[PDB]
Amino acid sequence: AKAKLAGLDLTNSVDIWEKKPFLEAMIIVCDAIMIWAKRHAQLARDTAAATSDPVRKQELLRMADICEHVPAYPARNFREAVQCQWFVQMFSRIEQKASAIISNGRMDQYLYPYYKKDIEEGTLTSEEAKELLECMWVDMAQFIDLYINPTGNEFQEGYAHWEAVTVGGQTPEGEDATNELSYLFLESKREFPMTYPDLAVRIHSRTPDRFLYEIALTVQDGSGFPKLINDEEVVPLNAIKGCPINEALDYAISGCTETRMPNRDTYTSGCVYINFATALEMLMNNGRLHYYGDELIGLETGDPTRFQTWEEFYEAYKAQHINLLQKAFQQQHIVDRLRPQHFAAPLSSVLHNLCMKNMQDLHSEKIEGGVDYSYFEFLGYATVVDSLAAIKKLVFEEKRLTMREVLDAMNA
Amino acid sequence: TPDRFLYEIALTVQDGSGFPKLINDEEVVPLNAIKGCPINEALDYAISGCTETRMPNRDTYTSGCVYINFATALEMLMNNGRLHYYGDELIGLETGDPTRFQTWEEFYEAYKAQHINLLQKAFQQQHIVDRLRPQHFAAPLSSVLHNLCMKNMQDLHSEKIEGGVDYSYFEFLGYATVVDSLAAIKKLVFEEKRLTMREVLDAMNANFVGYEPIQEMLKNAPCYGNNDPYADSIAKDVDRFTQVEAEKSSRDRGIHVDVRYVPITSHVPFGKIIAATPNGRVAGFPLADGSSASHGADHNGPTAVLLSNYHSKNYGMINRASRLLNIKLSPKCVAGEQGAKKIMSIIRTWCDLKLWHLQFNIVNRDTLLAAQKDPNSYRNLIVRVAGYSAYFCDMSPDLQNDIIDRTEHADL
Amino acid sequence: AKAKLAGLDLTNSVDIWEKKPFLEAMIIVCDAIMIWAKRHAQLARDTAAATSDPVRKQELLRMADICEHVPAYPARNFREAVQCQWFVQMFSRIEQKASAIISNGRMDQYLYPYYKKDIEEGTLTSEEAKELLECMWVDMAQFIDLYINPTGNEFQEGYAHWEAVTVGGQTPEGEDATNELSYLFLESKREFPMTYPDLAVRIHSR
Ligand code: NA
Ligand code: NA
Repeated sequence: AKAKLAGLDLTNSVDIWEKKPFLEAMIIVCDAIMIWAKRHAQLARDTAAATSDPVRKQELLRMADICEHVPAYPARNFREAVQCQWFVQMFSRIEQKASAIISNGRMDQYLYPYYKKDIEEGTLTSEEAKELLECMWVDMAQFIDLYINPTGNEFQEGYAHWEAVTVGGQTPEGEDATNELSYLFLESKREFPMTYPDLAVRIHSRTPDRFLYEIALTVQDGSGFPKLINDEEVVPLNAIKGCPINEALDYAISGCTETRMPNRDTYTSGCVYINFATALEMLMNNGRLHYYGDELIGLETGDPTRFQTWEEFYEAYKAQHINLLQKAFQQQHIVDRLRPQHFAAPLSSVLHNLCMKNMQDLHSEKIEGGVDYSYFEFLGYATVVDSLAAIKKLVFEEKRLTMREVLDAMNA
Repeated sequence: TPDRFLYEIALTVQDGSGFPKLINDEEVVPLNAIKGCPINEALDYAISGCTETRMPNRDTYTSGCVYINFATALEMLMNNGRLHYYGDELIGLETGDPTRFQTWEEFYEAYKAQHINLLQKAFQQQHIVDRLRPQHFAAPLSSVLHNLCMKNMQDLHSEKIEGGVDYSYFEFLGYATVVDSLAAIKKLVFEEKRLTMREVLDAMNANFVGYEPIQEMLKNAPCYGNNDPYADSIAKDVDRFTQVEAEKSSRDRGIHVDVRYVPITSHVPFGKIIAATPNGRVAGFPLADGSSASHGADHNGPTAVLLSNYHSKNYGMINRASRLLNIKLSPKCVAGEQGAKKIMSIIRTWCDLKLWHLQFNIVNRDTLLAAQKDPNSYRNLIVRVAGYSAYFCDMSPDLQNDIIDRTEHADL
Repeated sequence: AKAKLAGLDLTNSVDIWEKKPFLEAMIIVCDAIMIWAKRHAQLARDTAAATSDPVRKQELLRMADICEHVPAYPARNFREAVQCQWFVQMFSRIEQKASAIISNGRMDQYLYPYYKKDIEEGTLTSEEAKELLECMWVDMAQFIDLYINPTGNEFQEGYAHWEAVTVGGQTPEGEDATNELSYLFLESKREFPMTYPDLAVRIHSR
């Protein structure tokens, strides 16, 4: 950032305003996380001084040396690499409330070089590596998502959370990426059953049988891990939509089922959730929902018993359905316009190639070179489908019931 | 692909006439879509010519593309930019006396210089072709049948037609010849030092006459098509740095410039001008064609050939098109029900590996030589040669021996 | 042109075709006009040797020195500047048939630095400058616009020609550009009445 700043032309009319403030922000946020970490080193030294148990006292002193080095300097081993990861994901929580709580990336890939070097040099064992990872999970288990907005609380009932940890998949070169760490994460999830972390596994058409077996064993364990995401669906969609194929192959699972390319993704707006069951009811009730009485919420599609053919009834459904879609898209566009006025993410930006190249915060609307993957949520899919199919067969096809009959049964 | 249909395919392969050829949607469709073709049109592709994939209302590029004899890069490295066939004419780069190279690294870099020099001239030649063809060629019938020609009111052989996708090519001939020759020198001259550069040169200059032990030793060095990384990693890097150049040409020309390994019968004349090579091939003999194993070099069964193909590719790039891949099976190995299931299984593996093309040849070596002696008794012998179906008995000796000298895999 | 050519990337897919042939053409056309001028230098020497009159012999010999230097090298004085101009306008006729026959530009502006210097240093007088310009007119008067196509003949009947010579006007900085040469051109037109050159004056509010 300092070198980019030195490279600006601060005699011209524009750089001092368009570019220099962003780079000042980046310089400051680097200082912020490095200050925060150095404060943990002194605290470890002080807690050691006050600790008699001499094994713990030496643990804390190793911790102090660790925190003096990372994340200001490159990690030198697996222990430093994990504490660096930890500082970044915890300062991310300080930065902002990324949906589902900040996700953790392809840990089996980026920690493996540290892990393999340490094992081979005998400074680390697989049991010690599992311990450190499991320490991560127990402290992540103490950070609970506090939703104050009732809508958030009811959309994430029970402290819902998905700090995805990604293992397996392919390399940026398109070969299988399984390594000893990938197996270690799965062993650990069977041996240390708990709701943390959200272990998520990438599958592709050449996932090796031995690894897929290890996955099946984990599934058999019955703890609901790992979740599975399909490269063969994800990678071509994301690449077709503009992500370079090597970065698309290098994706991380994020939140519940999402796919992030950490130096290509640029869209960050929480997206609309559509209750499409309301379109069904409003079709049955002239644009009203019984929960709201006479309030016209949707379209006045008429007395439902007036529909003579399934085609006329399905077109009316589509009218209700598309009316919600149009308002959802309008709602989301406004959200996209307002969020940059309220939200920034300097730490996420300084770690983003495109934010640094363009000298823009990640929550800017348009970042040249980025790909913007946005969403709208379809809720009630099977409910709408089965309802429509029931009316299709019984009312219009087999004429075994009237619309009137069905209405009164539902009304009751 | 449904099992019932794949079985019908296997039964056709068993019939022994060399049909059908196979093209793999799982490689073709995402590449063409990533490159710009709308997914629905890409899924609707037609096979065209030998292995190519056309979208009849989206494709717009029609220029016959350059064919590169990369065995010349190898020989010119062994001969200070000369080819023996042309005497003292300086054709490529003056990379010097090959006995001077101290390290593999130096030798390989000089190979790259020769290889890249040929690419640079091939790309230039093609761009001139692209500029000249519209002045000589039109296709009014093809245009009237083409949505984009009709929308833009431009003939198909126009250079740029808005909305089109331009898939262009350059041909890599002699892939396995180059890879095996480089592997043989790396192993035997530079790593094990079992041979000096001078000795390999003298043997080659003699067409191995009187040097049969050196020839045997070169031939037993690691070869492409055995899933041996010693050689396949060379094949992968060669394909990779070729695509690096192709990405640059694509940017400068505004079209997709993709490496392709579709030989037609070009490996015969290309082989005629190439002296003996360090893999043990004698002077004037056909080059390795497509991405198949060099003649008789594959001794680990057909799956190994597929895996060498997979591991020599660069799936985190996109500047690739077809690879022509032929494997010859002994008819005993594929006879009856069990044999058809084995054909089915090879096809499923090839699909999962995202290989572009596959062609089976099911013929016994005795049948082939018997048909050379007594043609009248084998006039019904249909085989696959250079990619096309032919009556073996109508083929020239050059091509008969091309097919005969391929490995006949027996253990399927 | 050679420098632009050396600055191309002749390893890339396109420059060797899109740009190099143009720069090769420019290199060649520069040789063309230089070769043509040099053959004049030698013609002048040979003519001088065959000429008994001592005065004309010296004239032809100075001509040969002039044609050896210009247009290959920068003009060093008014006489070289005018003969340079003459080579460019005559070689332009060889190049093509520009309508009206090639025009001559702001002669009073680009010749003035040469004219002022030679005047001041005593190598040239205004009468000699006027004689040299008038030599231009009488040889321009022998180059007749030949229209074969009847349409051109009837749209320019009578050997119509407009080889414009511009005097006066404004400088690139928007001040009046009148100088001693501007007046010299108008004097010469009065003193030496003739249908060449097509003398055209720029007028402005000042
Ligand atoms: Na953004
Ligand atoms: Na075209």
